[PDB]
Amino acid sequence: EEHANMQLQQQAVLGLNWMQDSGEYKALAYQAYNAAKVAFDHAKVAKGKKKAVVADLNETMLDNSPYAGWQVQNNKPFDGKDWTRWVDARQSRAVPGAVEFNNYVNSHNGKVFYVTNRKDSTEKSGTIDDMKRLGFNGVEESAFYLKKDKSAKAARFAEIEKQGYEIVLYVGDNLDDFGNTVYGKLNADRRAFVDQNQGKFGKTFIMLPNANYGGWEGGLAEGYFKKDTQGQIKARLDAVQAWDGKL
Amino acid sequence: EEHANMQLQQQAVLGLNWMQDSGEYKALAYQAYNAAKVAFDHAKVAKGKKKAVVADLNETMLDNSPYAGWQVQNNKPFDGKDWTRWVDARQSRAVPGAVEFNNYVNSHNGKVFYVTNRKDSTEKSGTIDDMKRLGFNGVEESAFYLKKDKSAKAARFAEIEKQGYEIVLYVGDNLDDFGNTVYGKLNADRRAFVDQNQGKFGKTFIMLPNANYGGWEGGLAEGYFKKDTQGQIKARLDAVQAWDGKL
Ligand SMILES: NC(=O)c1ccc[n+]([C@@H]2O[C@H](COP(=O)(O)O)[C@@H](O)[C@H]2O)c1
Ligand SMILES: NC(=O)c1ccc[n+]([C@@H]2O[C@H](COP(=O)(O)O)[C@@H](O)[C@H]2O)c1
Ligand SMILES: [Mg+2]
Ligand SMILES: [Mg+2]
Repeated sequence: EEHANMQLQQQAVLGLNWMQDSGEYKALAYQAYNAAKVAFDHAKVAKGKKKAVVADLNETMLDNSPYAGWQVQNNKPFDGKDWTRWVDARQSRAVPGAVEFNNYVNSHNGKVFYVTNRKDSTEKSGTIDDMKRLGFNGVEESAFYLKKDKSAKAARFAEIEKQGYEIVLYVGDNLDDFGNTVYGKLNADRRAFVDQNQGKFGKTFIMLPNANYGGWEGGLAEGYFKKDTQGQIKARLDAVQAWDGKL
Repeated sequence: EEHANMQLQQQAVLGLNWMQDSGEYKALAYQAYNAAKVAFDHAKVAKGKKKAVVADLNETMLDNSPYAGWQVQNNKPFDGKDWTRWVDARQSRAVPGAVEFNNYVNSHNGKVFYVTNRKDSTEKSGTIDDMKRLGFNGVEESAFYLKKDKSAKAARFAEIEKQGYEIVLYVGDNLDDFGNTVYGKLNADRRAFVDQNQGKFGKTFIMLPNANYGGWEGGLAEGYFKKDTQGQIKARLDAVQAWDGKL
């Protein structure tokens, strides 16, 4: 139903306005990357290891907000086929502070590896072209660990370690950018993971804000991503914690 | 129109789900307060000054998300009269990491002052009661600078300085928690302020995420807060930056 598709995407509007328009969002991005630089400079690795930083791409280093804007304007639920066209459009922007941090790491005895669920086979060329244009250094193909068979990222982190790197910090907008332990899990388990790692945030796990999509959306309900549009609307509304209006 | 009121509040849903349910939101809160502790510990003040931290309350130290949930469920645009009832309901929660940071500052030769637009005359008793219950130390009345005549906060910061304090850092979810220079201004000017202070974020200006309301909402359009519901809906939608769907 077109009506349900409209309601689902209207529910994204305020979060999108905040990400696209607010100074507050930019300030959070700068805060994250300022903290990331401090952590990188402090990091020491085991003898014989090279220093790596793992960075997510979408909503961490690359800004895809115009795709979300297109969803709102056209009442379109997320579809990977539309996403591939967006990537091919080569209109990605950079998250504030990301290019400077990336280039600083790469010029100060580290290497940033991009562990991202952009698709290796169909989305790599647009990604590399956009990153070059946006000013990122170190965007040769071997820096990239784009999605092949698995969306969970831990196996790619392990590949990087096998190449003689010690990962000193991770940057992401999704908890699944830090490992697999809450991949596919509901939000209660995801909050618990965060509580169990409270001291790492702003140190070895660097967070960027994303109020539009991610593992937290799936985390709203069992089987969320397999529900129809009406079901997803209901899942979102049922997750709302509301004051009853009484004293 | 009830239909417009419904659409306006539906636009808050995803941002609210993210703030209420996600582990990612909690991680951002911990990141902010972890960075805040580092900044506080590093801070030095002028001879003869006492160390102060200025903290915002709403969506910085206190979590009012159930009020937003009530808005969604009842199709209610923001109204200060409903807000006062919410405050009186004494159901505020604490933002993750806030109580620990607050109490650490207060036990380590600093003082947190609460500079907040909760209303001094009608909202103070619920605020103090909730903060005591939530575990905050230092919530005697003299720690509070609640709103009296002006929503802009700089004059209250100056009052604190006049009492012999040097403010070593500010914590907030709204850029207006850092001074008056973009108070009442549109988002372009607010983003410019952030760019002009890029290095301060995560150091002396500590940001918490708020994808639900604030100065950035008013910043969407000239005279936004005086528009009717239809006008606010249009302002939000007109602010959206959308991909045109082409390559
Ligand atoms: N609304 C959504 O669910 C939504 C929006 C944008 C991208 N995506 C997908 O999530 C992936 C995230 O990639 P990263 O791992 O680089 O953040 C994208 O490549 C895309 O496949 C999903
Ligand atoms: N949707 C809205 O505009 C909205 C929501 C919650 C609180 N408020 C107001 O904004 C103020 C913010 O207070 P702080 O300065 O402690 O963040 C509240 O006390 C209230 O007056 C506005
Ligand atoms: Mg991402
Ligand atoms: Mg606030």
